[PDB]
Amino acid sequence: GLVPRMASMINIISRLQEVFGHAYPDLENPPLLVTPSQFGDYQCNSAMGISQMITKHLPDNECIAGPGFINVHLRKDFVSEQLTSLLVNGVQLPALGENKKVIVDFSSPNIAKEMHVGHLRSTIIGESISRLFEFAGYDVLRLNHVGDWGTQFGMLIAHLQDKFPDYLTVSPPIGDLQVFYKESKKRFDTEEEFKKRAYQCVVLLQGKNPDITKAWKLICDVSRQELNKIYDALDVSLIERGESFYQDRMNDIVKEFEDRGFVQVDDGRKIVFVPGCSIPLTIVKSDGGYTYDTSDLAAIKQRLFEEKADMIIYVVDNGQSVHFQTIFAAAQMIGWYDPKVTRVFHAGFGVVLGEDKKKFKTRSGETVRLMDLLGEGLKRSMDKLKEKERDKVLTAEELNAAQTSVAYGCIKYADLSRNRLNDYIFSFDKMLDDRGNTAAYLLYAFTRIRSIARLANIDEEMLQKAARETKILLDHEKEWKLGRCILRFPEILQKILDDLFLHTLCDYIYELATAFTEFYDSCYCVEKDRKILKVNMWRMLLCEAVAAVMAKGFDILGIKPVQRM
Repeated sequence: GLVPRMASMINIISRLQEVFGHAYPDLENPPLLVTPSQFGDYQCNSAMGISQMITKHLPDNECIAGPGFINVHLRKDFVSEQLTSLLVNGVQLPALGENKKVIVDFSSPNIAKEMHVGHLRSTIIGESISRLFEFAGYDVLRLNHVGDWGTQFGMLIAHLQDKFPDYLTVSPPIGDLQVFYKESKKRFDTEEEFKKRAYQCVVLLQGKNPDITKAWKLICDVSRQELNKIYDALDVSLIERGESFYQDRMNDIVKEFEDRGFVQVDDGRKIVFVPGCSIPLTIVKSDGGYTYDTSDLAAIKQRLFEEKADMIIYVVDNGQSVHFQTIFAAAQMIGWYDPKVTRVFHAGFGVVLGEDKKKFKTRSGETVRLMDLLGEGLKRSMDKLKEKERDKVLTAEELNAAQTSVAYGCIKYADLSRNRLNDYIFSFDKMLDDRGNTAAYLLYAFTRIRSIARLANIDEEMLQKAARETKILLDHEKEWKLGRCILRFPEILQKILDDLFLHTLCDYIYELATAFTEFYDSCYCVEKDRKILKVNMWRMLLCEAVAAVMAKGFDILGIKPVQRM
């Protein structure tokens, strides 16, 4: 019968913002600046604000210099209890006022076209943002807006009809879709009569023609197949919803702009100018055919009205910033959404680079095939393990557990740890390094923090009992630093909800890992006879709660921490 008012953490900054919130009277909205103090534990800075436009109104709560800094020290009664509440109840954020729906649109690869590294950024940023929003209690619809209705399907469907003539009955052992697309593209660039066929195959395909459609499905089935491998590997779940899903919807989209008089004719192109935007939406071109603008219009309508989303997040490359801004402007123009009522956001991200700070390419400058890139990430992860753990760690503990946890772990972390807007240097070396701010490090770091109570005959059940019984003592400085850090988690995950900048959680997890090594350096794991005299339970419990939070952090970034390495 649980109630909103909690067995879940407390965003301390949110609290202090309430405390000073009531603090002087009669104004319009004043600053409520509460920040961590790297001094005290937090500082307040409204002393610089409201001048112009002596905290005597300071109320009482159970949690409670220079130019205008109100250095704030947290009550140690309050902080210790919490760390316990985190252990008694596990790591959990306050849930919401509601179960608002959040749609994250990401990855969105084009079928028969090669999955490229920019898609990879997207999958990575997209998976993590969803998990943040999920862990924050939102209803998260992960949609994969797959490219599956382009003109390129024409040459493909025509080619399939040829090569596997009995495709409707049995067939087809298409095998590799890229080899196929490649063969089709050439017959298309050579055979003039085939080229004519291809275009008719799209006309027939848009025309909801029976036999042709099935031939399309089959081709989409070979790539749906090929992608699942990439999505398996990267641990990403996606409700598929490609550009075909809006075929019938796109028709009522052009009518709708027409009837409210937003469409204009030029070269037979139906186009929509949206005041303020530098470019126009082209919704139907001269040759009666639809464009991205048309499907993007239909989709955002489908997400806002049918899906009834409370927030839409487009994780798309920074190059399409003007494109989606204009789609977003159109949508307000026609009254599909009030932007004060519904968040429609473009989580944009920079382009991937090589180490030469030039665009990220290959051997000759070709397309980097993700499936190879992952494969390399795994090998190097393997080759890195052969010194010398291959035998120290066992069958499955290694076969994947450390290998995949590190490969896939680093790829995601090397991206996410940087501000997504900036361009991104892809460095196997730099990311796999065992030192400093990497996953190789933090995954290993996590092992140690759990190599403590394991190497002390302290089972989980005791710790479980110990949590609700032991009072977690917090008097040394270094345990105080570590403790105030641990409880910063909610104020971190809260900010990312507002601005989607995951590089801050990464900072925190590094800031927490390091804040831990300051604690084991030193507060004594167990006291020994110069045999064992005493079991520091609170210092054992301190290693948990660090590892708890570090573990939830890992999970949001979409990193799978392993137990041994």
